[PDB]
Amino acid sequence: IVGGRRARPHAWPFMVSLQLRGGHFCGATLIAPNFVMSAAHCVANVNVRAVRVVLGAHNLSRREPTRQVFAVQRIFENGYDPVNLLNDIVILQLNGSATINANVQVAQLPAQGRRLGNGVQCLAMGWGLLGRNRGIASVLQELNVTVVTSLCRRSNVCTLVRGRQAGVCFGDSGSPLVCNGLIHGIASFVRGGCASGLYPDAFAPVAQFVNWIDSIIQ
Ligand SMILES: COC(=O)C1=C(C)N(c2cccc(C(F)(F)F)c2)c2n[nH]c(=O)n2[C@@H]1c1ccc(C#N)cc1CC[N+](C)(C)C
Ligand SMILES: *[C@@H]1O[C@H](CO[C@@H]2O[C@@H](C)[C@@H](O)[C@@H](O)[C@@H]2O)[C@@H](O)[C@H](O)[C@H]1NC(C)=O
Ligand SMILES: *[C@@H]1O[C@H](CO)[C@@H](O)[C@H](O)[C@H]1NC(C)=O
Repeated sequence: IVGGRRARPHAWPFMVSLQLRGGHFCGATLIAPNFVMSAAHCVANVNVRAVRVVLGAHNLSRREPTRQVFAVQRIFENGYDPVNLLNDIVILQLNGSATINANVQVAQLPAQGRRLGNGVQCLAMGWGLLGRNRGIASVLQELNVTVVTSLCRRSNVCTLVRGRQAGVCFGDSGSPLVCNGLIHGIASFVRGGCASGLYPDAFAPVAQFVNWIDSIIQ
């Protein structure tokens, strides 16, 4: 996240860090005790047997006793199309069930088909690149963004910060976009580099996939 701020510790207890040997590579969202959802582009070229699903985290540089770590048992996809950048969603079934508590909670999802209007205020978040060549964040970042339909396809939810350069970046892939208390997006792609101040950030539109999500988480 470029131009955001540190989240309050454990403000977003559905927020997940996907990790490989020495560290974070993508975000995800806890959507049931034994399932997370992320971006398909996060895992397309990675050995899922090596992925660690880290719940309850805040500062990735510290040992945090709040964390719970799972492996991935199974992946469910929904027509990921990397050429057209469509259907950028994956569900990862965990090898066990999270212990739900103050620091680890299941996200709330929208109803199937619910679109967001121009001007909806959301929060993006993640442990991705901070901009100004600062690398991956240690402390979870959040960012106020606004939904836009301009320079966006109907197959995405897009967002833009106005009046300054700010937005999601590498390593924010797969992270939730929270709008009116519900997870409406999964970070998918940027144009113009991160935080261009021109192109909106694009998210997989969670509302388009809710019946599919529900069918899996049961
Ligand atoms: C494997 O791909 C990737 O890791 C791509 C990534 C990481 N990012 C990207 C960059 C900054 C922030 C974010 C974030 F928004 F998710 F946080 C994502 C990206 N931006 N643009 C782009 O093409 N990509 C990548 C990409 C992202 C999403 C989809 C989908 N659907 C497909 C591709 C590949 C597209 N082709 C290059 C094959 C045309
Ligand atoms: C910045 O964002 C703050 C948090 O946003 C609200 O809560 C999150 C979880 C989402 O549900 C989001 O849709 C909500 O708007 C707001 O408290 C604050 O007012 C925002 N400030 C501005 C100027 O956008
Ligand atoms: C799931 O995987 C984690 C991480 O490897 C491990 O610590 C845990 O024991 C596993 N749980 C079950 C129920 O197999």
